[PDB]
Amino acid sequence: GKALVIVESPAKAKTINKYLGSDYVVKSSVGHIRDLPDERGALVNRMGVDPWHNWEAHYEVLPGKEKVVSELKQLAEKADHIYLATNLDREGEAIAWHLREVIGGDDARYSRVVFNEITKNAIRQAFNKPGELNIDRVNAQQARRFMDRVVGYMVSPLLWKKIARGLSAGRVQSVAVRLVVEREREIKAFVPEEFWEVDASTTTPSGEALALQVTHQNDKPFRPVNKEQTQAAVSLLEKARYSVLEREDKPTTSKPGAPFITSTLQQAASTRLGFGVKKTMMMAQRLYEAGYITYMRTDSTNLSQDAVNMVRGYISDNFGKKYLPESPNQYAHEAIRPSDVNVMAESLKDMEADAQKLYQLIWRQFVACQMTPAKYDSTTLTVGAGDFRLKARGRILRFDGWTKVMPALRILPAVNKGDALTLVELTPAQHFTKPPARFSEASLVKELEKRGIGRPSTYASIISTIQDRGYVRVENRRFYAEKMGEIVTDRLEENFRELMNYDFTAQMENSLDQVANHEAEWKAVLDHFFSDFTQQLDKAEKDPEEGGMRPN
DNA sequence: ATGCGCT
Ligand SMILES: [Hg+2]
Ligand SMILES: [Hg+2]
Ligand SMILES: [Hg+2]
Repeated sequence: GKALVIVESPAKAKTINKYLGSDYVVKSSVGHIRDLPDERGALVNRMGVDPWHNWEAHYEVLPGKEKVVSELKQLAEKADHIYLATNLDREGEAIAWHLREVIGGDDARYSRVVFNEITKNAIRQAFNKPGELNIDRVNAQQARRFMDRVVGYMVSPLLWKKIARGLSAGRVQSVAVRLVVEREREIKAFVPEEFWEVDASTTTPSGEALALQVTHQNDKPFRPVNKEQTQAAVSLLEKARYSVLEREDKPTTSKPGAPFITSTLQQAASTRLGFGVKKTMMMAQRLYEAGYITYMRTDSTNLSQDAVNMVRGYISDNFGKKYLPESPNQYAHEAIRPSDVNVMAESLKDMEADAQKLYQLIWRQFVACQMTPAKYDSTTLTVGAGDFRLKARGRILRFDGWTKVMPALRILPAVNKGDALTLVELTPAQHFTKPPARFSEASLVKELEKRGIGRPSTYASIISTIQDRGYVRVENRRFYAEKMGEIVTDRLEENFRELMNYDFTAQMENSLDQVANHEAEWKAVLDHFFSDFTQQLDKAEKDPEEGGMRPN
C-alpha cells in the first residue's frame, strides 16, 4: 500500500514529497499537536502532571491542531506503514511519540526515519537504514517539560500571595530578567573616571604630516587624570626633541565570520538594518516558506559539503582564484543560508523589500564566509621625545578578499629609524570612562545563547514575556529594569538560589542527557528535583522570620 | 479568578 510519512514543517514536507513523488503521502504535524493544559488536587488538575503520583500526566491536543490531528487520522487508513520523520533531538522524538499515541495502531505499523538533506542522496538513505523511536529520548523531554511546569505553576502562586497577582516565575524567564536587573544596578552604580590623552602633530624631514599619540612617560603608561597633570606634560613635550625609534611594517589579515544562526542573524539584522528580533524572524519565516533559505531556527553554524561546493563554485566563477581558498574555510539543523547561491536578493520580486534586505544579509555572510582573507600592510611607528614615547599606526589595504562581497562601509609617511621630527602642535583631550551598555533585544538574546539559556524558537518569545509581565521595559530600543523586576529577582534569589543560578539550565541538560543515555531513570531524576524544589518552596511559604519569602 | 518552555 501507500506509505505515510510525517515531518514537523509543512514546507519541508512539500519538498520531501517531491524528491519521493507519489506512492507515498507526506504530511506535517506543524508543531507538537499535544501538550499539557503536601499535594492539592486542583493544583494537579491545573498542572496536568502529578508529582505525588509517579508523575502521571494528562496530555491533550492543542486547541488549534484539531484539524491537523483529524486530517491525520483518516490518512492513517490508506497507509500500510507509518514513517515518523521528525527531528532526531528529544523534542522531535517526543512529537513522534505523541503522533504514535494519537493515531493509535500497532507498534509494527510505525517506523522512525531521519532525513539528512533534501538531496536524493539523503531522502533515499532515509528509508534505507531506519529504526524506531527512542523511549529514553522521549522520557528525557518529558522530564524537562515537567520540571518547567512544576516551577511555573508552583512558584508563581507563591508570588501572587507574597508580592502581587498576575506575576510569574520560570527557569528561562526569571534569569533573563536577572540579567537585565544586574546590568541596571551595574549602570546606576557606575562612576565615570576622568582621563586625558595627548596627541602631537609633526613634520617628517621631508615635510609630510604625521600624527602621534603619547603612550609612555618615564616608561609608564601615559594617563593623566586631570588638566593640571596634562599641562605639566604638554609643557615638556613642547620643548622636546622628537626622533623615530622604530618602524615596524608587517602583513596583517582580516577573516570573514561564520554563516548565521538564529541569534547572530537577529543581532546582524538589528545592527545593520534596525530590525527588531520579532520582525527579523517574521521576514526570515517568509523567506523560508518561499524556499529561499533553510529553517530560521537553528543553533548550528554548520554547512553541508554540497552547500560548500555550491558556494565555492559560485566564488570561482564570479570572483576568480585569488578569492577562492585552496581548500574550504574551517571554523568551530544546518546554518542559515540561501538555498541556492545563484539567487540574488534583487530577483525576489514576490517578497517585501525588508525580506530582500534580510536575504541579502544572509547571502553575503554565506559567500564571504568561504572566501579568502583580506590583506593589509600594517605600520607601527615608535617615537621618542625626552622621557616620552609616542606612537602612530597605519594600514593600507592590499587585497579585499571577502570584503569584496561584504564591505565595511592610514598612510604613514616614509621615515626611517633615527630621523628627526618637527613639532607643529600638541592637542590635549579630556575623557571619561563610560558605563556598561544597556541591553538591546538582540543583545540580550546574545547573552542568553552564550549561557545556553534559551532556544532559537523561544528567544523572541522570551523578550516579549518579560515586558508584558512588567519586569523590564524597552525604550530607545534598549532595556530598562522595572522596579517589579528587581523585587521579584531579589525574592527569587533569596528563596530559590539554585533556580536563579544562570547555569541551572546547563546542569539540567546534563541530567537530561543521562536519561537519554540510559545512565539515569527519568522519574527518579524528577523525584530528586522535586524533593529539592519542595524543600525550597515550603521554606519560602513560611513567615519572613522563619526564612520565608519577604512580602512587598 | 491562574502560571511555565518548546516546536
Ligand atoms: Hg505550539
Ligand atoms: Hg567562515
Ligand atoms: Hg506556536
